[PDB]
Amino acid sequence: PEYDYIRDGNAIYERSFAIIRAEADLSRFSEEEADLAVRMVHACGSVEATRQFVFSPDFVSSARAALKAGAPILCDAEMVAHGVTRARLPAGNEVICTLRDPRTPALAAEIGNTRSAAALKLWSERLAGSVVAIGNAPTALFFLLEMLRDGAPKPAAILGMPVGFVGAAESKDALAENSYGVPFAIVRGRLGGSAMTAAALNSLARPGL
Amino acid sequence: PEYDYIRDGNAIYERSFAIIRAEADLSRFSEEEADLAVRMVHACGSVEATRQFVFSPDFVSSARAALKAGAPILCDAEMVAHGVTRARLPAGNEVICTLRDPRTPALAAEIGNTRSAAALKLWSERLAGSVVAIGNAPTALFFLLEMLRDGAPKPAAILGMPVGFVGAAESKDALAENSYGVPFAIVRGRLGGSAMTAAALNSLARPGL
Ligand SMILES: C/C1=C2/N[C@@](C)([C@@H]3N=C(/C(C)=C4N=C(/C=C5N=C1[C@@](C)(CC(=O)O)[C@@H]\5CCC(=O)O)C(C)(C)[C@H]\4CCC(=O)O)[C@](C)(CCC(=O)O)[C@H]3CC(=O)O)[C@@](C)(CC(=O)O)[C@@H]2CCC(=O)O
Ligand SMILES: C/C1=C2/N[C@@](C)([C@@H]3N=C(/C(C)=C4N=C(/C=C5N=C1[C@@](C)(CC(=O)O)[C@@H]\5CCC(=O)O)C(C)(C)[C@H]\4CCC(=O)O)[C@](C)(CCC(=O)O)[C@H]3CC(=O)O)[C@@](C)(CC(=O)O)[C@@H]2CCC(=O)O
Repeated sequence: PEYDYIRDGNAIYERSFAIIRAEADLSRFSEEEADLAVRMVHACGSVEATRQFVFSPDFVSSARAALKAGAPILCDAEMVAHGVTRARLPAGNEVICTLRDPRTPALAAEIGNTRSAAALKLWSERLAGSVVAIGNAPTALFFLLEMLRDGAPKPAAILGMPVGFVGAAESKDALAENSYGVPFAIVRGRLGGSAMTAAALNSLARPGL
Repeated sequence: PEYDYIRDGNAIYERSFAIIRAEADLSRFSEEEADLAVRMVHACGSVEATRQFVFSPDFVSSARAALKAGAPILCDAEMVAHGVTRARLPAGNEVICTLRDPRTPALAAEIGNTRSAAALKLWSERLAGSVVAIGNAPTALFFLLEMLRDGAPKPAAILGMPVGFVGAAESKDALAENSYGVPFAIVRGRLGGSAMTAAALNSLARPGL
């Protein structure tokens, strides 16, 4: 056979974002949130995810604000962390994920949680005005919420986009319910994911393409 | 507030796979393919993806066959590669991805393709009975198909699960149309993804949990 497919990524990129814009309904989204929406949709191939996207009044502004002023991303997974295209970061923003950190399994044990959650303890001195990215683990999100309630230092924003069938749904609305003084963004419901999260990060740290 | 969420991953894992089995329709799937289906669904939070899953008669058998006999996974992305839980691999199967390889951008240039595709050239001496994993890039899939047509050495199987709005759809059915003598597995349509792919890999390299 003779394959007549496109071999130019930017071309691909151009017609990809194009097809999407042409299909996803992005009306209620802020000219800036939209960007977020479309790559998110891009990364997942689902034009409907948009249905669940939810950004606190100033989420984009304040995170894009911070991700621009240097603020570190704190990924709950590594898929997410490896979805962030360094080449697109405003100011070499750190993509941190202590999931596979040597002391997380033990923090999980003594405190009684999950690696993804205990991991947040290693975040202890990096919450300060940062952009949290949890696109894989709701316990992490719930744990992050307790910290805050118990006198913790509010991050710059909170990407509550973990994906799941157990706990993700609640963790996320809980973020929305009482986010202890910080903006958020979540994909309410079961949907979420490293791709969408990273995609969202990618959108934030640099609009368009 | 007082959060009453579950902090035990295996518990989470137990009720996650449980909720799914309880919701996804897995009838036409092979008792073994099913496993694949459910984690895939797990990784994405979409019970419907199953609708698009498609495995060539012997895909599972021959890849699980190979992934068991040592056969290397050749990831087209790094998200996918970082979704493979080493802890679950049959025999330390290599998770290879030459996307971020120093010579790919140049292979893309001289031959006129995309990194993800030219990258496959670095696969040249690893196609031999291997399990290809393309959960991010259809040009890679199309390119892989040309190689085969032009006298290339058939991989052990082919995970045609790239996700996309341009080319992914065709690349995938093309895999199905003429896969040059090798089994496949694709998520027909736009859906696919590193998670689902990796999830699928994870399922293959070790059933259940
Ligand atoms: C960043 C990125 C890249 N994608 C590449 C691989 C690019 N993708 C592709 C595709 C078809 C695609 N991509 C995707 C997603 C993401 N892709 C992304 C993400 C994070 C974008 C977002 O949503 O924010 C998202 C996955 C979120 C995460 O996993 O967390 C889709 C799955 C949606 C897919 C679909 C396109 C379509 O068919 O419409 C390309 C065009 C080729 C494959 C093919 O044609 O089949 C490739 C570049 C090249 O090879 O020249 C990459 C190296 C591109 C670049 O040069 O800028 C860059 C990583 C740079 C680096 O290593 O730092
Ligand atoms: C492998 C894996 C892990 N997931 C962990 C992080 C585990 N997940 C979780 C979740 C809530 C989840 N997970 C997911 C997916 C995958 N998860 C996977 C994948 C690849 C499974 C598959 O589909 O094949 C898939 C993502 C495919 C890819 O990205 O390519 C979902 C997104 C579906 C999510 C949903 C669960 C639910 O709510 O129903 C756990 C339970 C905690 C977070 C929370 O409760 O909020 C965590 C372990 C722990 O902390 O004890 C991990 C370390 C688990 C382990 O110990 O075995 C292991 C990686 C080991 C390693 O580092 O090698």
